[PDB]
Amino acid sequence: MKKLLFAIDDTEACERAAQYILDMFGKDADCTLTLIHVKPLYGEAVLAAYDEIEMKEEEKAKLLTQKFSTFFTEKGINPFVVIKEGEPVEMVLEEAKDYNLLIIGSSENSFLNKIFASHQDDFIQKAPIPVLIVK
Amino acid sequence: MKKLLFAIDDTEACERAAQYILDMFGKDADCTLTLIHVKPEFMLYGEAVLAAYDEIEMKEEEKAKLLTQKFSTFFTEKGINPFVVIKEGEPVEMVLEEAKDYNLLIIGSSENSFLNKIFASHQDDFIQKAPIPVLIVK
Repeated sequence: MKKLLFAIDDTEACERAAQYILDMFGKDADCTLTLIHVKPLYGEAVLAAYDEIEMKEEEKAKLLTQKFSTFFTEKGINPFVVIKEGEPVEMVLEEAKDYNLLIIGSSENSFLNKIFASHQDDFIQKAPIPVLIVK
Repeated sequence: MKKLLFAIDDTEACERAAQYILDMFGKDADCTLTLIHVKPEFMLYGEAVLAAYDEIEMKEEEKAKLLTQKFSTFFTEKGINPFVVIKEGEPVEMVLEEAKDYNLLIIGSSENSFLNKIFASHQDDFIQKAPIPVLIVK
Protein backbone atom coordinates (compact mmCIF):
# COMPACT_ATOMS: atom_id res chain seq x y z
CA MET A 1 0.00 0.00 0.00
CA LYS A 2 1.31 3.42 -1.10
CA LYS A 3 0.80 5.84 1.78
CA LEU A 4 0.19 9.48 0.77
CA LEU A 5 0.46 12.29 3.34
CA PHE A 6 -1.20 15.55 2.39
CA ALA A 7 -0.47 18.63 4.54
CA ILE A 8 -3.74 20.52 4.18
CA ASP A 9 -4.17 24.30 4.46
CA ASP A 10 -6.95 26.82 3.83
CA THR A 11 -5.46 28.04 0.54
CA GLU A 12 -6.45 27.87 -3.11
CA ALA A 13 -3.15 26.06 -3.82
CA CYS A 14 -4.12 23.28 -1.39
CA GLU A 15 -7.52 23.10 -3.10
CA ARG A 16 -5.66 22.53 -6.39
CA ALA A 17 -3.45 19.99 -4.63
CA ALA A 18 -6.55 18.09 -3.39
CA GLN A 19 -7.98 17.94 -6.96
CA TYR A 20 -4.58 16.89 -8.29
CA ILE A 21 -4.29 13.99 -5.83
CA LEU A 22 -7.74 12.88 -6.96
CA ASP A 23 -6.80 13.19 -10.67
CA MET A 24 -3.51 11.37 -10.18
CA PHE A 25 -4.26 8.74 -7.47
CA GLY A 26 -8.06 8.46 -7.33
CA LYS A 27 -8.33 5.18 -9.26
CA ASP A 28 -5.44 3.57 -7.40
CA ALA A 29 -6.60 0.67 -5.20
CA ASP A 30 -3.19 0.15 -3.50
CA CYS A 31 -3.20 3.62 -2.09
CA THR A 32 -4.26 5.41 1.10
CA LEU A 33 -4.50 9.13 1.75
CA THR A 34 -3.82 10.79 5.10
CA LEU A 35 -4.73 14.43 5.73
CA ILE A 36 -2.56 16.13 8.38
CA HIS A 37 -3.27 19.36 10.15
CA VAL A 38 -1.17 20.73 13.01
CA LYS A 39 -2.61 22.93 15.73
CA PRO A 40 0.22 25.52 16.23
CA LEU A 41 2.81 32.00 25.35
CA TYR A 42 4.48 35.24 26.47
CA GLY A 43 2.91 38.39 27.95
CA GLU A 44 -0.24 39.09 29.95
CA ALA A 45 -2.43 39.67 26.86
CA VAL A 46 -1.48 36.34 25.21
CA LEU A 47 -1.90 34.47 28.53
CA ALA A 48 -5.43 35.79 29.17
CA ALA A 49 -6.56 34.77 25.66
CA TYR A 50 -5.12 31.21 26.03
CA ASP A 51 -8.50 29.43 26.38
CA GLU A 52 -10.26 31.36 23.58
CA ILE A 53 -7.26 30.69 21.28
CA GLU A 54 -7.18 26.94 22.13
CA MET A 55 -10.94 26.72 21.44
CA LYS A 56 -10.60 28.65 18.15
CA GLU A 57 -7.80 26.34 16.97
CA GLU A 58 -9.67 23.13 17.87
CA GLU A 59 -12.67 24.49 15.92
CA LYS A 60 -10.51 25.52 12.92
CA ALA A 61 -8.84 22.07 12.92
CA LYS A 62 -12.19 20.28 12.88
CA LEU A 63 -13.63 22.48 10.08
CA LEU A 64 -10.59 22.33 7.82
CA THR A 65 -10.14 18.55 8.17
CA GLN A 66 -13.86 18.01 7.58
CA LYS A 67 -13.80 20.26 4.48
CA PHE A 68 -10.94 18.29 2.93
CA SER A 69 -12.38 14.96 4.10
CA THR A 70 -15.77 15.76 2.48
CA PHE A 71 -14.03 16.77 -0.77
CA PHE A 72 -12.41 13.35 -1.03
CA THR A 73 -15.19 11.13 0.40
CA GLU A 74 -17.78 12.38 -2.17
CA LYS A 75 -15.32 11.36 -4.91
CA GLY A 76 -14.32 7.78 -3.93
CA ILE A 77 -11.44 8.34 -1.48
CA ASN A 78 -11.93 7.65 2.22
CA PRO A 79 -8.95 9.45 3.76
CA PHE A 80 -7.38 9.12 7.16
CA VAL A 81 -7.05 12.22 9.29
CA VAL A 82 -4.23 13.04 11.68
CA ILE A 83 -4.54 16.15 13.84
CA LYS A 84 -1.33 16.96 15.72
CA GLU A 85 -0.11 19.82 17.87
CA GLY A 86 3.26 21.53 17.90
CA GLU A 87 5.23 23.58 15.39
CA PRO A 88 3.35 22.83 12.13
CA VAL A 89 6.35 22.32 9.80
CA GLU A 90 8.38 20.14 12.23
CA MET A 91 5.34 17.96 13.01
CA VAL A 92 4.56 17.44 9.30
CA LEU A 93 8.17 16.38 8.54
CA GLU A 94 8.16 14.05 11.58
CA GLU A 95 4.84 12.42 10.54
CA ALA A 96 6.15 12.00 6.96
CA LYS A 97 8.65 9.34 8.16
CA ASP A 98 5.89 6.72 8.03
CA TYR A 99 4.65 7.55 4.49
CA ASN A 100 5.70 7.13 0.84
CA LEU A 101 4.90 10.62 -0.55
CA LEU A 102 4.39 14.04 1.07
CA ILE A 103 2.14 16.47 -0.84
CA ILE A 104 2.16 20.20 -0.15
CA GLY A 105 0.44 23.25 -1.66
CA SER A 106 2.90 26.08 -2.19
CA SER A 107 1.68 29.69 -2.13
CA GLU A 108 2.55 32.97 -0.40
CA ASN A 109 -0.25 32.34 2.17
CA SER A 110 0.83 28.74 2.97
CA PHE A 111 1.46 27.74 6.59
CA LEU A 112 4.92 26.72 5.30
CA ASN A 113 5.78 30.38 4.62
CA LYS A 114 4.50 31.99 7.84
CA ILE A 115 7.07 34.31 9.42
CA PHE A 116 7.83 31.88 12.26
CA ALA A 117 7.51 28.59 10.31
CA SER A 118 10.55 26.35 10.47
CA HIS A 119 12.61 24.72 7.69
CA GLN A 120 12.01 27.52 5.15
CA ASP A 121 15.61 27.08 3.98
CA ASP A 122 15.83 23.27 3.96
CA PHE A 123 12.32 21.71 3.88
CA ILE A 124 12.92 19.41 0.87
CA GLN A 125 16.39 18.48 2.11
CA LYS A 126 14.99 17.57 5.54
CA ALA A 127 11.93 15.67 4.24
CA PRO A 128 12.42 11.95 4.89
CA ILE A 129 10.50 10.97 1.72
CA PRO A 130 9.77 12.39 -1.77
CA VAL A 131 7.81 15.64 -1.91
CA LEU A 132 5.18 16.67 -4.42
CA ILE A 133 4.78 20.44 -4.69
CA VAL A 134 1.58 21.81 -6.22
CA LYS A 135 1.00 25.52 -6.86
CA MET B 1 -3.70 10.14 -20.26
CA LYS B 2 -1.56 11.66 -17.50
CA LYS B 3 1.80 12.77 -18.90
CA LEU B 4 4.88 12.25 -16.77
CA LEU B 5 8.12 14.09 -17.53
CA PHE B 6 11.26 12.67 -15.94
CA ALA B 7 14.49 14.67 -16.19
CA ILE B 8 17.32 12.12 -16.28
CA ASP B 9 20.90 12.69 -15.08
CA ASP B 10 23.90 10.54 -14.25
CA THR B 11 23.17 10.49 -10.48
CA GLU B 12 22.15 7.84 -7.93
CA ALA B 13 19.28 10.18 -7.01
CA CYS B 14 17.97 9.82 -10.57
CA GLU B 15 18.26 6.01 -10.28
CA ARG B 16 16.11 6.25 -7.10
CA ALA B 17 13.63 8.51 -8.89
CA ALA B 18 13.26 5.99 -11.77
CA GLN B 19 12.45 3.14 -9.34
CA TYR B 20 10.07 5.41 -7.40
CA ILE B 21 8.21 6.21 -10.62
CA LEU B 22 7.80 2.47 -11.20
CA ASP B 23 6.62 1.93 -7.60
CA MET B 24 4.10 4.79 -7.67
CA PHE B 25 2.90 4.84 -11.28
CA GLY B 26 4.06 1.48 -12.70
CA LYS B 27 0.68 -0.30 -12.59
CA ASP B 28 -1.14 2.74 -14.02
CA ALA B 29 -2.33 2.18 -17.61
CA ASP B 30 -3.37 5.84 -18.03
CA CYS B 31 0.21 7.17 -17.65
CA THR B 32 2.71 8.08 -20.35
CA LEU B 33 6.35 8.58 -19.40
CA THR B 34 8.72 10.88 -21.27
CA LEU B 35 12.43 11.04 -20.42
CA ILE B 36 14.31 14.31 -21.02
CA HIS B 37 18.05 14.90 -21.20
CA VAL B 38 19.55 18.32 -22.01
CA LYS B 39 23.09 18.57 -23.36
CA PRO B 40 24.74 21.75 -22.00
CA GLU B 41 26.08 24.46 -24.35
CA PHE B 42 29.72 24.38 -25.41
CA MET B 43 32.26 25.93 -23.02
CA LEU B 44 35.86 24.67 -22.63
CA TYR B 45 39.22 25.84 -21.35
CA GLY B 46 41.78 26.64 -24.08
CA GLU B 47 44.06 23.90 -22.74
CA ALA B 48 41.27 21.34 -23.32
CA VAL B 49 40.50 22.77 -26.79
CA LEU B 50 44.14 21.99 -27.76
CA ALA B 51 44.47 18.68 -25.89
CA ALA B 52 41.18 16.96 -26.77
CA TYR B 53 38.78 18.98 -29.03
CA ASP B 54 37.53 16.03 -31.12
CA GLU B 55 37.08 13.58 -28.22
CA ILE B 56 35.29 15.95 -25.79
CA GLU B 57 32.57 16.59 -28.43
CA MET B 58 32.39 12.84 -29.09
CA LYS B 59 32.23 12.03 -25.37
CA GLU B 60 29.41 14.55 -24.95
CA GLU B 61 27.22 12.81 -27.58
CA GLU B 62 28.08 9.45 -25.99
CA LYS B 63 26.80 10.71 -22.60
CA ALA B 64 23.41 11.45 -24.13
CA LYS B 65 23.27 8.01 -25.80
CA LEU B 66 24.44 6.08 -22.71
CA LEU B 67 22.05 7.89 -20.37
CA THR B 68 18.96 7.51 -22.56
CA GLN B 69 19.80 3.86 -23.25
CA LYS B 70 20.27 3.15 -19.53
CA PHE B 71 16.86 4.57 -18.57
CA SER B 72 15.09 3.22 -21.66
CA THR B 73 16.30 -0.25 -20.69
CA PHE B 74 15.28 0.25 -17.06
CA PHE B 75 11.68 1.04 -17.96
CA THR B 76 11.16 -1.23 -21.00
CA GLU B 77 12.24 -4.32 -18.99
CA LYS B 78 9.52 -3.39 -16.49
CA GLY B 79 6.80 -3.02 -19.16
CA ILE B 80 6.96 0.77 -19.82
CA ASN B 81 7.98 2.06 -23.28
CA PRO B 82 8.97 5.70 -22.58
CA PHE B 83 9.20 8.60 -25.01
CA VAL B 84 12.70 10.08 -25.06
CA VAL B 85 13.56 13.74 -25.68
CA ILE B 86 17.08 15.09 -26.08
CA LYS B 87 17.60 18.86 -26.24
CA GLU B 88 20.69 21.06 -26.31
CA GLY B 89 20.76 24.36 -24.43
CA GLU B 90 20.61 25.66 -20.87
CA PRO B 91 19.25 22.65 -18.96
CA VAL B 92 17.07 24.52 -16.42
CA GLU B 93 15.35 26.72 -19.07
CA MET B 94 14.90 23.73 -21.43
CA VAL B 95 13.36 21.40 -18.82
CA LEU B 96 10.94 24.10 -17.55
CA GLU B 97 9.84 24.99 -21.11
CA GLU B 98 9.25 21.29 -21.97
CA ALA B 99 7.30 20.80 -18.70
CA LYS B 100 4.47 23.11 -19.91
CA ASP B 101 2.97 20.20 -21.87
CA TYR B 102 2.97 17.62 -19.07
CA ASN B 103 1.08 16.79 -15.88
CA LEU B 104 3.98 15.93 -13.57
CA LEU B 105 7.70 16.75 -13.59
CA ILE B 106 9.92 14.34 -11.64
CA ILE B 107 13.51 15.11 -10.67
CA GLY B 108 16.12 13.36 -8.50
CA SER B 109 17.69 15.83 -6.08
CA SER B 110 21.51 15.90 -6.22
CA GLU B 111 24.49 18.29 -6.32
CA ASN B 112 25.27 16.61 -9.66
CA SER B 113 21.82 16.98 -11.25
CA PHE B 114 21.21 19.06 -14.41
CA LEU B 115 20.59 21.91 -11.92
CA ASN B 116 24.08 21.42 -10.39
CA LYS B 117 22.57 21.89 -6.94
CA ILE B 118 20.45 19.90 -4.54
CA PHE B 119 16.85 21.04 -3.91
CA ALA B 120 16.83 22.69 -0.53
CA SER B 121 13.38 24.18 -0.06
CA HIS B 122 9.88 24.52 -1.47
CA GLN B 123 10.88 28.21 -1.86
CA ASP B 124 13.59 27.24 -4.41
CA ASP B 125 13.54 29.30 -7.61
CA PHE B 126 13.26 26.22 -9.83
CA ILE B 127 10.23 25.00 -7.83
CA GLN B 128 8.65 28.48 -8.03
CA LYS B 129 9.22 28.64 -11.84
CA ALA B 130 7.82 25.14 -12.59
CA PRO B 131 4.63 25.43 -14.72
CA ILE B 132 3.22 22.16 -13.36
CA PRO B 133 3.45 20.12 -10.13
CA VAL B 134 6.97 18.88 -9.35
CA LEU B 135 7.95 15.68 -7.57
CA ILE B 136 11.38 15.70 -5.95
CA VAL B 137 12.98 12.39 -5.05
CA LYS B 138 15.98 12.22 -2.68
